[PDB]
Amino acid sequence: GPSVFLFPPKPKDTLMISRTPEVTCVVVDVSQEDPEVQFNWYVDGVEVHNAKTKPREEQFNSTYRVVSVLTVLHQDWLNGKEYKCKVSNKGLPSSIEKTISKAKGQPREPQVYTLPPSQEEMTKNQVSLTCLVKGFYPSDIAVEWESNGQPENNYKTTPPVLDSDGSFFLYSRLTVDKSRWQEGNVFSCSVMHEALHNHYTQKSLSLS
Repeated sequence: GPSVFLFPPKPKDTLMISRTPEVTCVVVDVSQEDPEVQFNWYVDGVEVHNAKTKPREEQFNSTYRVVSVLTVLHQDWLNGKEYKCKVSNKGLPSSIEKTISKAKGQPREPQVYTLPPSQEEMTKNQVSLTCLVKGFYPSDIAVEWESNGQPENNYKTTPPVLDSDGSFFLYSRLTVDKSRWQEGNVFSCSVMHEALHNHYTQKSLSLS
């Protein structure tokens, strides 16, 4: 039969009040002849009705795909409430249910360190600025870079990695022209996480 997948919101969306965290329920392998797909949502057991459901969409393997999107309350997601998507077809009683929630467990605050380029990289045209982020729980987290009050784009961040003590760590690498680093520019690694004061902290880095 069909398959259902339930996806959490983005960490950044849950941590900033101004953004719109959403839980997404995706049904694949729907058949043309299947009666209209229906979605019931529950939040900690209670049915709710603000979900937006998109009309079904043909995939190339001759199946259909259906998505229902539930806007969630930041506080609720962070409080560890359980979102349940229940999926069925208009007429038949059979249904499929899926449940998701934030990771359970004592949250830990991330320590954020900045590392300048290795002296050995200094001979190249571009250098790597490193941001180590360690000791955090849960793994849901967001890392960004900026400079001169404007976002930097040329960075990549590793996935969270599980440490011995059950916390997570990761690295972020911002690549910049040597000429920009030694002119004395300040670069900032920004980290967003539920255990940080105001869900936010920032650590800066320039040539010493």
